[PDB]
Amino acid sequence: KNPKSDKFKVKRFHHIEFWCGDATNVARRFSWGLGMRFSAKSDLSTGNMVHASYLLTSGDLRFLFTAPYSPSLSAGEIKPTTTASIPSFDHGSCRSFFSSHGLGVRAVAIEVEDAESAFSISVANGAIPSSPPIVLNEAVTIAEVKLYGDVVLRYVSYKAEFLPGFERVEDASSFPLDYGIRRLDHAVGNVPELGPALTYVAGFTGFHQFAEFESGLNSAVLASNDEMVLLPINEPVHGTKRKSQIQTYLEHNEGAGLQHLALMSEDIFRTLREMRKRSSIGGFDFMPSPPPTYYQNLKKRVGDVLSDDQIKECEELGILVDRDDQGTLLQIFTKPLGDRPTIFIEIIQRVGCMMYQSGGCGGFGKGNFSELFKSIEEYEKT
Amino acid sequence: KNPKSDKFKVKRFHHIEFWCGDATNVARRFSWGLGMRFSAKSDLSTGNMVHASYLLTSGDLRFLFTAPYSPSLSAGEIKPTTTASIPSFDHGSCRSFFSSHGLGVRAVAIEVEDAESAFSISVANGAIPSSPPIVLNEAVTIAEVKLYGDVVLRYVSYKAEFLPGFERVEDASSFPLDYGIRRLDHAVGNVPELGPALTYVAGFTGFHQFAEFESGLNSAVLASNDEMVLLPINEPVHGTKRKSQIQTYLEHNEGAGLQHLALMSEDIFRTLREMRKRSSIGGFDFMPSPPPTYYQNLKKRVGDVLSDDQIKECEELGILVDRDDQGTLLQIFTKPLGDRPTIFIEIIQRVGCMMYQSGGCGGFGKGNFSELFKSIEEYEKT
Ligand SMILES: Cn1c(=O)n(-c2ccccc2)c(=O)c2cc(C(=O)C3=C(O)CCCC3=O)ccc21
Ligand SMILES: Cn1c(=O)n(-c2ccccc2)c(=O)c2cc(C(=O)C3=C(O)CCCC3=O)ccc21
Ligand SMILES: [Co+2]
Ligand SMILES: [Co+2]
Repeated sequence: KNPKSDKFKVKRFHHIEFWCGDATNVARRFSWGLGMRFSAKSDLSTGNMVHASYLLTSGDLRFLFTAPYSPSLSAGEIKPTTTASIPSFDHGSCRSFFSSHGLGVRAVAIEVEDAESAFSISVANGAIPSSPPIVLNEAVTIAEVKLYGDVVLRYVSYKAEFLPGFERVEDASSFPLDYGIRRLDHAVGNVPELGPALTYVAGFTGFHQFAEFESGLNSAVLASNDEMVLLPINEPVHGTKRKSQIQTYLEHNEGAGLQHLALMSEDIFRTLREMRKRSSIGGFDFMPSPPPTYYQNLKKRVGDVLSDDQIKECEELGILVDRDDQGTLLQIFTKPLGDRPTIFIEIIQRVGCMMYQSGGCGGFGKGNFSELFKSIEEYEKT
Repeated sequence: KNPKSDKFKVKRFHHIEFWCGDATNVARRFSWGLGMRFSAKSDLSTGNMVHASYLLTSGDLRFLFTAPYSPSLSAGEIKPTTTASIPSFDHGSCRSFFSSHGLGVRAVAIEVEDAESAFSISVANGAIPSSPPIVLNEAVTIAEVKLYGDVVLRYVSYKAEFLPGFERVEDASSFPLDYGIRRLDHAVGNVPELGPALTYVAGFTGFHQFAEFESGLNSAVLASNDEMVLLPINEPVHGTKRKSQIQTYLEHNEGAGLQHLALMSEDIFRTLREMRKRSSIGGFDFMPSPPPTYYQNLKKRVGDVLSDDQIKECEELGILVDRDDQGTLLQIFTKPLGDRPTIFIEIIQRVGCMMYQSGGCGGFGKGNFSELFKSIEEYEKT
């Protein structure tokens, strides 16, 4: 069931913004680890005396990395005279965010038809305002409302080059890395209480619940009209044998925040080969692979979707496979991206649901909790 | 002239500690960019609820990267019951340092015979105490005094495995990168006033002035008895045609601090080839190369030390060459390591002064200021 109840016209995920202590080092690490190209900058060299912001791109995926300069560089400025290219930025907010949460996502940005209208309608429907609509160079409008914790939902709308005041990165400094990642599939929040979080976000967006089919969590997925903007949310389940990963997140993050970003690959086997080659030379690490019993049991579940060779390719890369009633999901999870056991990345590829591919084809892999446990127990038996 | 006036027995540079917002991302970037191996850790996985610390090594060079966790993880602790492996660490100090200065060196650590004695003698001779001597697992003693700005001089002494409480990094997560860097040659501070800075540091160490032969700076070099611990200091020269790079540093750093680390390579040509291959894929960028007039003029100055081919290798890597009356210096400078125009790295290799090689052989390249300007002007002519 999809009532298509969006209260304003939503297009696609636009970008994800990380708030960092040093944007340069995080961006260079992410670029190498994920195969993303440096494509735009806003920093001292572009006249921005407030913040350093570096944009990485892979296909349609946009990762922005921002850190504050010394406030003394911009002490003479006022908001009317700011040199910040993202006028919602605040030194105190950014330092407080990073000192409280460590490295993490500050903004989940979606493109809309009219960011001023989206902001107005959202706030009229219960959204907590974060930054009012601001028109940049009469070309782009940005506005922000609170999503959960200190994460904001950022609306961006264009009249007709990432943002004004950003400069394209010289091709010498712009190496064309590409490991196959193409777009953001979903962005997942961890909260202490799922019910109130869903009521709040569904309240001001009109996003609807995307239906699913002792893991430590309850979850639900909010979706836009065409189900291309997907915002799952988790809460912990307490009193379990193994401590809930959601609760550990909430403790180390100092509360609610963004838990994982799922990045769609046009060839998850190539992406994982390339990322795994770089794990120990500056890139990202992956969770430990499931036991071979998991891939032995892969035949009876998806033996009609993947050949035995393609199943062999999954086992040597540690890829997980799940299936709903409409499609098949290939997925794998990185270890946490930074010092704290908080944010991580998921790499995914979806098989099926062609009409273009419909959003969420194959689900989100919730079945892989049970299959993992079953495999683990029956691998010990063997 | 070397009066050998050290007030306590100093051995060698031991390590450099960076205070970071996220130690993981900075360390992974530096590892790939410089060819340093992950060799030790102290973090949540080792029981440290206070800070994450990751050690990179290349030869005898030791880079430590540290960032604070949420203070809430260790709220029950007191200094007697701390789980921090570096007991001088302070959450508030670290967040204040990083919010004030951005990514940079907090500690220049030297090995001494007796860190408690070095601390006592230093403070008795005017050193401002930072962290008193603390004996770790009855095996290592660390103490800290102020050096300049918020940078500390850290004394470490061993009775007879980096520090207690650190664990060796599993060889799977430990890729044996090596681009030829072997040790720290010198560590350079920027201050507003050179005179008082030298008087202070020479006052409590007994280090002596290491003699040199409109660049925007005045400088001097303090040295230990065998001139293997080398601590240059710069001050700006104001009212110049081009703004002093020292003054720009002081402005963007919010005051005095560590300006550059010079890393000795056992083969600067291999090091630069390897680092330059990685500049645009996560590594470090280098300052723009001198014009070919510079390398044309290289024959008449060092044509007796380097062949024409080895001079050719210098021009294609952008390496600078200088000479004193005892040896020859090969050097090159990176662009700043992080967001701010503050800290950078120098790669060096020294030729001559064999007896082992004596410290500072060839000087520090101060002659390369004039040679660069001369080359620049006479390249425009050609
Ligand atoms: C098997 N499995 C898993 O093991 N971990 C895991 C990772 C690192 C450390 C420990 C556990 C996951 O996080 C994980 C996450 C998902 C997931 O993406 C997801 C959604 O997107 C939204 C609906 C709720 C949901 O479940 C699926 C399977 C997962
Ligand atoms: C030619 N040259 C240079 O161009 N820069 C530069 C770098 C980036 C941006 C602009 C200028 C330098 O920093 C630089 C530094 C040194 C140096 O190391 C040094 C010492 O170690 C101690 C004594 C004082 C001193 O000079 C030598 C030559 C240098
Ligand atoms: Co997911
Ligand atoms: Co130097």
